[PDB]
Amino acid sequence: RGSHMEDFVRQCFNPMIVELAEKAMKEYGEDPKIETNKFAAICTHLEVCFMYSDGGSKHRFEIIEGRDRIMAWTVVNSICNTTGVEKPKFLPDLYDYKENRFIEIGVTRREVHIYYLEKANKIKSEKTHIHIFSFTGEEMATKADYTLDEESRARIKTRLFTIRQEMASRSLWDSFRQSE
Amino acid sequence: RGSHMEDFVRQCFNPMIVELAEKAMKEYGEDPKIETNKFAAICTHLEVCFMYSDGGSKHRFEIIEGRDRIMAWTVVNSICNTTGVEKPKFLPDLYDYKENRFIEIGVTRREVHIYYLEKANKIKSEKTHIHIFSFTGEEMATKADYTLDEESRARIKTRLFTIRQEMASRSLWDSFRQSE
Amino acid sequence: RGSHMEDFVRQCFNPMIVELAEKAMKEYGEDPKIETNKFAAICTHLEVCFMYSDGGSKHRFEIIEGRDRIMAWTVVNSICNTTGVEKPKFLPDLYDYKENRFIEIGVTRREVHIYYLEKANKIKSEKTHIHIFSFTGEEMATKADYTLDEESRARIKTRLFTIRQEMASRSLWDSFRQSE
Amino acid sequence: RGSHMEDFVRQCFNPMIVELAEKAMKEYGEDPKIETNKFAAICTHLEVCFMYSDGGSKHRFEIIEGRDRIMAWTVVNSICNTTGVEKPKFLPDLYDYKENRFIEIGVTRREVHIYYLEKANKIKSEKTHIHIFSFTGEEMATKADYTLDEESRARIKTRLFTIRQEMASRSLWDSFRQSE
Amino acid sequence: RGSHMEDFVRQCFNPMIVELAEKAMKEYGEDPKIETNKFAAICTHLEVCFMYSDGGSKHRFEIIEGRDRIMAWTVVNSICNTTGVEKPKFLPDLYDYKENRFIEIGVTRREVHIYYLEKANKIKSEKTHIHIFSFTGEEMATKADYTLDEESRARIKTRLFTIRQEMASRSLWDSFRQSE
Amino acid sequence: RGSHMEDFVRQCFNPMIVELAEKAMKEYGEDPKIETNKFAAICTHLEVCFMYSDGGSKHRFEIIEGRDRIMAWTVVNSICNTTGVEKPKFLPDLYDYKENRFIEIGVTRREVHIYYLEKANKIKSEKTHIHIFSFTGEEMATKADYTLDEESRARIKTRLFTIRQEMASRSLWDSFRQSE
Amino acid sequence: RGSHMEDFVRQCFNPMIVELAEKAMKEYGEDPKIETNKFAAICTHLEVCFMYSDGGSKHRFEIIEGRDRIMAWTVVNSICNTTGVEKPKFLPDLYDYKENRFIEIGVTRREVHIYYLEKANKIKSEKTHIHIFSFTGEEMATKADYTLDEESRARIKTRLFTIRQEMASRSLWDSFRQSE
Amino acid sequence: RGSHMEDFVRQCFNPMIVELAEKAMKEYGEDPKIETNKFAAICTHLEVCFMYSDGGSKHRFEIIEGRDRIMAWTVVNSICNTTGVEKPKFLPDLYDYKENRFIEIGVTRREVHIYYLEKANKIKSEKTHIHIFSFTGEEMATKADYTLDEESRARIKTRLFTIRQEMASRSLWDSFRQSE
Ligand SMILES: COc1cc(CCNC(=O)c2nc(-c3ccccc3C)[nH]c(=O)c2O)ccn1
Ligand SMILES: COc1cc(CCNC(=O)c2nc(-c3ccccc3C)[nH]c(=O)c2O)ccn1
Ligand SMILES: COc1cc(CCNC(=O)c2nc(-c3ccccc3C)[nH]c(=O)c2O)ccn1
Ligand SMILES: COc1cc(CCNC(=O)c2nc(-c3ccccc3C)[nH]c(=O)c2O)ccn1
Ligand SMILES: COc1cc(CCNC(=O)c2nc(-c3ccccc3C)[nH]c(=O)c2O)ccn1
Ligand SMILES: COc1cc(CCNC(=O)c2nc(-c3ccccc3C)[nH]c(=O)c2O)ccn1
Ligand SMILES: COc1cc(CCNC(=O)c2nc(-c3ccccc3C)[nH]c(=O)c2O)ccn1
Ligand SMILES: [Mn+2]
Ligand SMILES: [Mn+2]
Ligand SMILES: [Mn+2]
Ligand SMILES: [Mn+2]
Ligand SMILES: [Mn+2]
Ligand SMILES: [Mn+2]
Ligand SMILES: [Mn+2]
Ligand SMILES: [Mn+2]
Ligand SMILES: [Mn+2]
Ligand SMILES: [Mn+2]
Ligand SMILES: [Mn+2]
Ligand SMILES: [Mn+2]
Ligand SMILES: [Mn+2]
Ligand SMILES: [Mn+2]
Ligand SMILES: [Mn+2]
Ligand SMILES: [Mn+2]
Repeated sequence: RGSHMEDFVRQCFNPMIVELAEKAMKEYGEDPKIETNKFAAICTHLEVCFMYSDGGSKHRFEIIEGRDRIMAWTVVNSICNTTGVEKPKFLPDLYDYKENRFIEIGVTRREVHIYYLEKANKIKSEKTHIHIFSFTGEEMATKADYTLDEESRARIKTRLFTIRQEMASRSLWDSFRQSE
Repeated sequence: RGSHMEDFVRQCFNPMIVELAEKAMKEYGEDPKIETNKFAAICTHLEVCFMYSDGGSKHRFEIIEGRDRIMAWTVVNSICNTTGVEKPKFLPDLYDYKENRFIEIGVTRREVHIYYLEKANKIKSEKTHIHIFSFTGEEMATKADYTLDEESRARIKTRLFTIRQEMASRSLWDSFRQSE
Repeated sequence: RGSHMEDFVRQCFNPMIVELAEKAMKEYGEDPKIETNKFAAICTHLEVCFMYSDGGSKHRFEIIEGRDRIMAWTVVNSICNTTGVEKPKFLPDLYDYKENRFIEIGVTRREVHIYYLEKANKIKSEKTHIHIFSFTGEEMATKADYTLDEESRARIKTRLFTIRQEMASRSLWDSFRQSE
Repeated sequence: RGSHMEDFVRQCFNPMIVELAEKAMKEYGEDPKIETNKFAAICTHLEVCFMYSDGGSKHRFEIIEGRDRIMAWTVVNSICNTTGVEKPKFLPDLYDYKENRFIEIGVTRREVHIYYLEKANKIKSEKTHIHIFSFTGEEMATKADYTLDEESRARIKTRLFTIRQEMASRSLWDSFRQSE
Repeated sequence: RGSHMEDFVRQCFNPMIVELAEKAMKEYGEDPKIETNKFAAICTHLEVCFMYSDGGSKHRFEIIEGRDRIMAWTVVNSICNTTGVEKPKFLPDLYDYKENRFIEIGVTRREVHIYYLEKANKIKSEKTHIHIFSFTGEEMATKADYTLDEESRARIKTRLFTIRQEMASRSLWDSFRQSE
Repeated sequence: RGSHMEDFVRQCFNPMIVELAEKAMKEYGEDPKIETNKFAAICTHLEVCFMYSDGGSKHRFEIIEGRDRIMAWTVVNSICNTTGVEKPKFLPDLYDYKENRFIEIGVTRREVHIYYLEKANKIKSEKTHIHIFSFTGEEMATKADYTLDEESRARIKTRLFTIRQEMASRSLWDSFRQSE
Repeated sequence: RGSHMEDFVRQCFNPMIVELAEKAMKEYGEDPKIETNKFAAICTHLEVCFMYSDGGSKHRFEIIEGRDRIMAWTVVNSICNTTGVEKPKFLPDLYDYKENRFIEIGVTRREVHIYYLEKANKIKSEKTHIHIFSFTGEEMATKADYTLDEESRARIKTRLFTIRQEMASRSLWDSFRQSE
Repeated sequence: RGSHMEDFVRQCFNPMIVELAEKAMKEYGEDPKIETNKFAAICTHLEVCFMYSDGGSKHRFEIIEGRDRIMAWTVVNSICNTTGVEKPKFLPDLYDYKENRFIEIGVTRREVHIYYLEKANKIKSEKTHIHIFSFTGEEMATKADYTLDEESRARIKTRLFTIRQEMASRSLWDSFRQSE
């Protein structure tokens, strides 16, 4: 093809993030060269998940997102058959060994209130913790339990607003927002 | 030869783990290409020991397992002639500088209760701490003192159940369980 | 799934070869975990192509195989619009800057005579050079022009027979041969 | 040219520090080969900023100094539009996620009291924290809040006095002091 | 700013090429973020020079392009005061130790005949060899002496046409051609 | 020459430790090939100092030992002119930023009581803290303030007894002990 | 144990050479700590083989020595079933793709004439080329065909005499010579 | 001390060159901080020797310069007891396996004719080849046999004149020339 968004995504995100996002879309029958808005979203969600796991202790989180579907479900079964928690219907993003619960990370271009409403509607397993971030700097989690420290979450939202600025500077933000 | 277990072991474990396990069996007159079930067990026990030492403080543990028999006993003598603890009859796996005791790590495919019964029967030195893990997610230690934090131990059992799933997915689990 | 061939492929070939083969099959809607015979073939063809380009001078060959379909065709157009050769109907494997022709590399489990007959039947552009290798140690090229030196080609066939031996040692050769 | 200060700067500071300082001066139309005193000052200020961020927690500080003017302001806007603090008139050096304020780092060859008087006079945004260091071993911060621990600040001043000694040993300190 | 050409340049060329081009423009008071067409040209000319020096023997070429103006002239003086050749009026790109002459590399978007006419008009020192490349695949050198082997030059023009295709695929080729 | 001690020292200690010890002896007009007992002692003292600084916080210690005499004294002057402590008569080994004092590390083959008696007799500056270790597992520090945690010191003495065992295993311990 | 030869071997040879020699002896039920003379010989023979393969073209030699017995025989079968040469009775050291023959490398402490007499007596396959080196600087090969260039062989014998000097300098040469 | 020459030497030469030169002077009881002119000369002679060995084939030269006095003489004895050449009275710089002779490399600030006259007067062994270079671009060797190709020698003299220019640019050339 030849989109501005694709070149910006490769310039904005770490190369391993781009490769993992490409593998995730190709596993789900998606092309980064055509669905470039989803390409930027999957890269953003990937980085947010990794910065999230970077916060806290060393052995606190088990990273579910970023693995292939078979191995991700294998780790989920291992975590469930070990601690005793219920197997979630859909694949979560992380598992907290400190709080003993799965975490679903969300990144939205609209109000954080609407996304969780759809995220909580889909996620039937109420045990799975939900934590939403927005590109405007807002966040909200289940039971107001934000899991990480304030500084780690502040670093996440700062990065999100930086991605938003870089997108608007090259005039891809408008098409990126009205596409979720 | 040409066993499925040998190729799975090389694909499942870190290369340095495989090399250390090979050296340990060859030091005891064992061939990984024929005794592939023991090959997978020595790799599993090696990784569990290293994840165990990864938990806790930086200078907490001295790693006895993974060294050659002569150097491992040299470190054991050094630890004994320093702190003043009794020299164990058999080589332990770790030494805890925080609790001032040797640690014997066990990984079992049967009930954790039976192994320790044999492990405690062999280990005459009652000072040596014993900590057993199972592939089903169970654990138990001497005096109910589990040494590490809950998250580090939970990560160990999750990995053990993942190895069990990968083994059963390729139909090596049955021959691996009824072989201990 | 859980196939012996998949674990052998990951143990036999270089990791970057495995990743490039995975991307090539996923680009063509193929799963390495199910089509493990094709997984071993695409890895073998990939390595043969890279050893082939390793023979000769430094700037002799342009590597077409291993790139994504869009970039591979981009390099082919560049080579054609530069030297003046005709654009081949299908994607070749290499381009020889010394002989000024595209090269199609083939690896077969049957007689080398049959494959080229199908390869030359498909390849309408007679300018594209064809070079076939077999797992038994045979080779043959267009116009009896074998391009590389004898030692580089001998190293290629030696590797092919080593892959064949390792496959038969674990009893995957029979299913691999009667699958082409 | 051919100044002793330029060769000392390249020998005294880390290579990446020298490259970042060169880019900062060239961005502001300055030549390190002629303004060698400013070359040593920008390297010193750069290293002090990086040692400052090295103190404290992992996610505590966002490093503003060292980036290009456009990206530095992009991060500042991100931090402001996230936490809600006021946009400073001039570019600060760091942002504290723990104290929720921007930090302006200063390094002086005169009394620390005079510099801050000029630094606080320029910085209209009173929210921005100011922290001055001197080459004699003195320091002072806004509201007597020195942000970091005593050991991290002591390491900073020790390095500053070491740079001063190395400068005087080669007879560049006198021209470096009477040049601020 | 926010140009498509800038993100494509960072995605198309090697990172060290981009950094060297940035330093060359900033040394001459030029901004890559605004003069993005010149940004792509200086990166292209830089890579062509490095591929050119990559052809031939190990100690054949001395690379003049890519150094700062002071050090580049220092190497030119060294070469002149050693071999005895005349000092060129303007900075050349390479020096051939085999042919004992300086080389001026040119990359053009128009006919190679016009550029050399301007290049030979500017270069008063007739000893300096001139070698022009075009994005269409044409080349021509002084006295029809093309210095390198055919394969090394063919690789250069293939890369040039690949850059041209990638530019046209994202619709920057038209503005890049009508800008020389 | 050709001593067993020299080959054991190179096999027992880290290569950078050996190089730093060689530079220290050559700076004081000493040859490692002839004074091999001192070679083993300077390597042992070097490693103990580095393990000592490895204990505690990140910015706690400034490492004086291991630098050249001029730079070591330069750091000592920097520390003194910063904190305000008195300049010691002889070069110490470390500086504690937490306790604000210099540390003199000693390793002995005799009773720890005798060495400190000579160490405290030489060190006139009573502010400098003294910490002695022995190859038998004993330690003692000024004012019974052992600075580090018990685990870090236990790791130091364990290493010392391991060096003693390796020396006696090759029959260099007797000549090493009766040589201090 | 505690031998001077073992520490000298670890100090004299490259670490990977030492590891490969250890694996070769342990595969044949041999201990480097007790049979230290054989330890030095297997390291010497290993290095000579690798320097030998280092001479000549890039794809000239296939390295048989240094692999495990199963994989070494697998490569030998591949070479035989490819070129058509006869399978040797015992494992050779190299294969020459240029001369199409296996090479048996020998290193001796006695006269080169006696070793080959035993080497040629054992090696029934007359096709296998034999090339002997001595620690005194002598060499001789089958049919006076020395395979490599004079400089590569001269470098091999120079290294052999250097190992001999280092051995005699520490008084292990006498026990090493009267032990073959 | 604090000399301009010392900082220029560390900035001009590769770090390993500086370390090897420091070890050579300290082995001969010389201080780089005081004899900075000799410091620059030993670095220059070291680099010239390494560029000289870089010319030619892979196994052509054995590097004598840069080793410690004991190991350098050990290699010289090995070369003599192997090829059969006479042991030189003083340590040479290289050995040519192609021409079968030792090489003495010289770098001078005066006329190349005078140095060799002293070099040939000292070197009694007429077999040792002598090759002198100057900072003005002149060279001359024994029997007019310049050993290497013209391009490799031209690269050496170009580097020498570059070092001369950098020295004069900072006003150390005059004191460096009138000091030989
Ligand atoms: C939709 O196809 C996929 C599927 C996967 C595997 C699991 N996916 C997630 O877990 C996940 N997906 C999204 C997302 C992103 C873009 C468009 C729509 C959605 C719903 N957002 C999340 O927050 C999140 O956790 C990976 C990548 N793409
Ligand atoms: C049995 O030969 C060996 C010996 C060693 C050295 C010391 N071994 C242990 O310390 C150890 N061995 C086992 C184990 C594993 C497989 C079969 C039987 C046993 C008892 N399990 C442990 O938990 C454990 O600590 C290493 C490897 N193999
Ligand atoms: C078939 O889907 C693909 C397609 C590609 C891209 C281009 N492919 C080739 O160029 C190519 N393909 C084969 C091959 C391998 C397995 C089964 C059938 C065939 C015909 N053999 C070759 O020799 C060869 O050059 C890559 C991978 N898989
Ligand atoms: C003046 O041109 C520049 C500008 C920048 C970007 C932002 N600059 C700072 O933020 C900054 N500048 C100094 C400084 C240093 C030398 C002379 C005068 C001053 C005022 N001192 C600081 O403490 C400080 O934070 C970087 C480099 N040079
Ligand atoms: C014009 O400012 C500069 C100057 C330099 C230093 C030396 N420059 C060259 O040597 C050189 N410059 C060009 C070029 C590129 C874009 C626009 C105009 C020109 C004439 N083309 C070449 O072929 C070439 O050799 C580096 C970068 N920019
Ligand atoms: C003897 O046990 C082994 C066996 C192997 C595998 C194959 N061995 C050889 O190929 C080989 N062995 C020697 C050698 C060395 C010491 C003592 C006796 C001999 C005969 N010398 C060679 O030249 C040579 O090629 C490796 C190591 N040790
Ligand atoms: C003089 O002390 C040393 C000795 C060595 C070991 C062997 N030295 C040489 O081989 C050598 N020495 C010089 C040189 C350099 C400066 C002043 C005087 C001389 C004669 N010039 C050479 O060309 C040369 O080959 C290394 C370093 N310094
Ligand atoms: Mn997810
Ligand atoms: Mn999610
Ligand atoms: Mn054990
Ligand atoms: Mn155990
Ligand atoms: Mn193909
Ligand atoms: Mn093909
Ligand atoms: Mn600033
Ligand atoms: Mn500042
Ligand atoms: Mn130019
Ligand atoms: Mn040019
Ligand atoms: Mn000391
Ligand atoms: Mn001390
Ligand atoms: Mn052999
Ligand atoms: Mn042999
Ligand atoms: Mn010399
Ligand atoms: Mn010389």
